[PDB]
Amino acid sequence: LELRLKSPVGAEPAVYPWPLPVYDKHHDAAHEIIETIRWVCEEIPDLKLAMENYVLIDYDTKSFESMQRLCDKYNRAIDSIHQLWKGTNTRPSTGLLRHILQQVYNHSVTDPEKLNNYEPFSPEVYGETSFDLVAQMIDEIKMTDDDLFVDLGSGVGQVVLQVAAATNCKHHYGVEKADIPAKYAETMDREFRKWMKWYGKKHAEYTLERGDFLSEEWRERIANTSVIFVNNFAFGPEVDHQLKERFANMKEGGRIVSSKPFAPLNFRINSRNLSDIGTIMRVVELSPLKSWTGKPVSYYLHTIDRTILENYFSSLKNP
Ligand SMILES: CCC#CCN(c1ccc2nccc(N)c2c1)c1c(Cl)cccc1Cl
Ligand SMILES: N[C@@H]1CCCN(c2ncnc3[nH]ccc23)C1
Repeated sequence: LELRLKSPVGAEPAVYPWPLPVYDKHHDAAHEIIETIRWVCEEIPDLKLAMENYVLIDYDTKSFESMQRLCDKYNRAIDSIHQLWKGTNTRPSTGLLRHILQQVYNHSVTDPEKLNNYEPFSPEVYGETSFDLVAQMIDEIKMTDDDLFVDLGSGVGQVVLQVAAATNCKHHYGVEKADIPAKYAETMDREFRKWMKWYGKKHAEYTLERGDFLSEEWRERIANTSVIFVNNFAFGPEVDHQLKERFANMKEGGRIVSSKPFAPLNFRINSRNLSDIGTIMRVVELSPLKSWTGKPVSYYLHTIDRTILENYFSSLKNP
């Protein structure tokens, strides 16, 4: 007893067991199946044409026969389109990417209680605000093939997967210290590569790794990173202090995007604060409210700029 969805690009079929997995009180694999079919139809106009109308209206998610009929109608339409194409790698749209990431999470994080994450930043609620704010961040910072992206404390790797599907950075890295999210990130990685191949979608290279970003090995890695992403909301003074010492080795123009600023927004260099991180970085608050109708949220963009410090010394020598 199972349900199969044929890939629109001829990759291995998606196989679901019956009874279908339940994700939460209002979300299950049956809705995921329906939404996957709809996304493929939206993406492939010939498929929308070949498939029968009623199929996506008259369905019973609690009936094996009804769900099998729905999958069969989609599969037959896939076969017709493959026959049509017989007779003579793009990035996912934002909408498709939102669906893919949720689907990857649902097939990977089967026991969300294990994460022990009760914050708004939890992987469990990533789709609510984080996905949209990360999409806004990607459009604002505009990375190229010369960039290296690193998420410090990457959880199950959701930000890394989103950024790798959307940008052309040379490489995307996620580093996570905790055992449970790092173990789940290994499944997220496998499921993401599998689903992206199933849809026929391209993504940049990425690595999700277990590790401590405060280790000796990570000092040079942070120094050589052009874009750092970090959810530093819950960081204590020691981790915060140590991380600022790591940032102090980054190159000019290096960027840090975070949930809390590492330096005051109104930093004013003087003789008493020459040791503060504010002397070598610009800091701006980015708010989608400044066609956003979501939560009134913000993130912080830091840009390594040692001319702040240089101008202070040249101003002393040039009164
Ligand atoms: C950890 C997963 C994530 C994310 C997106 N994100 C933010 C920032 C503030 C928020 N406030 C409230 C609720 C949220 N979901 C918020 C998400 C973020 C960005 Cl864009 C840049 C740098 C750091 C962060 Cl953490
Ligand atoms: N889940 C973890 C909570 C704390 C932040 N975090 C980290 N990940 C990887 N290296 C780290 N060194 C210090 C903190 C840290 C992720």
